[PDB]
Amino acid sequence: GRSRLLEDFRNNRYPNLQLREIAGHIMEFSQDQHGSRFIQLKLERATPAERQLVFNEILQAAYQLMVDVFGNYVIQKFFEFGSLEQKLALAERIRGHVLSLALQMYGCRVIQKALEFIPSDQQNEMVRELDGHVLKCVKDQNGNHVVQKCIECVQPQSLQFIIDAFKGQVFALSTHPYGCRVIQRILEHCLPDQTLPILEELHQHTEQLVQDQYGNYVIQHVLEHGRPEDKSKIVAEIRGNVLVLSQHKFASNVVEKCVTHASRTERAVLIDEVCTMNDGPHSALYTMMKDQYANYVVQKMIDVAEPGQRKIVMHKIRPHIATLRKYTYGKHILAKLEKYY
RNA sequence: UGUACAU
Repeated sequence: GRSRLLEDFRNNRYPNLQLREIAGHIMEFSQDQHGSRFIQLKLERATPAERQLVFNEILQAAYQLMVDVFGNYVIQKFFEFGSLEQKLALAERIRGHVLSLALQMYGCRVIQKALEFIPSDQQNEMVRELDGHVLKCVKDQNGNHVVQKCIECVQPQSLQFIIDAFKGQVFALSTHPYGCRVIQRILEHCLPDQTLPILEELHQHTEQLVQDQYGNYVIQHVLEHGRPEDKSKIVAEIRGNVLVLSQHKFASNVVEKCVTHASRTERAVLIDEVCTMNDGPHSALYTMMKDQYANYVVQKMIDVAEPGQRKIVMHKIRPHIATLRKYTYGKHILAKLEKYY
């Protein structure tokens, strides 16, 4: 049901098509793959009057265009380049529909863009609509990116309804594919009194989390961007378990970020842990230097260890070379010790 | 030689 105008334009029949030569058709073009691209382009170089021409027609049809696979890009354009009046006018069209848009495949894309370009007042009005549906949104493949975007953009003081919805759902959520992403945002952007309760739960479950395909990513975040005190609780939980955890697909990564991001003393106490303590009938370092994952840990110890501790490790390894040569994951550990002596 | 985000 494409107008002859759209058809002809979609078939190279208007190399000089001007913005004003499509008035009456602004929706039609917005829902087309080429039409939508055309509009967006001419819109950058557009005059104030031209841009109003187009706004008149997209405002009229705003919600439809928001949940459209092409229309949404046209709308996002106005949040970026439109005037303050055009932005507030679009955000007003959204009022009432924040949640259904956030769960919508294309709608969430608009929300994310609106959140990034409307004034705090309108941001705060928009976010309020999510209260009551915080976990529905987070566990959703679209919503989760809105929530993520809320945390990045809105005053933290406005996001307490979220922190309150995470109470008792920190672990369950850090083991969620989307949940874990949102936990990271919160840790990055939220206020001290908000991150406290999150970190409380995080610590109570550090053991389970470090071995979880998503959880482990959250612990790594804390070891990379977190407060020293928090780091130490994590490493206090890795300390002693260094051998077992380094042989794990997921947790082996945590152990590297402990070796890497702990204090100078803690770092030295973790490296010594594998050099001393032994494994059943074999030595710890021995087991690790040939394991498919743990071998990476070893190399990461060789790195962050100050020359003193690094000589003892090189020395501790030197005897097992021939065994190392026989195992495939011992190759890159060999590479390192070979460059040494 | 080893793990996660959508038009």
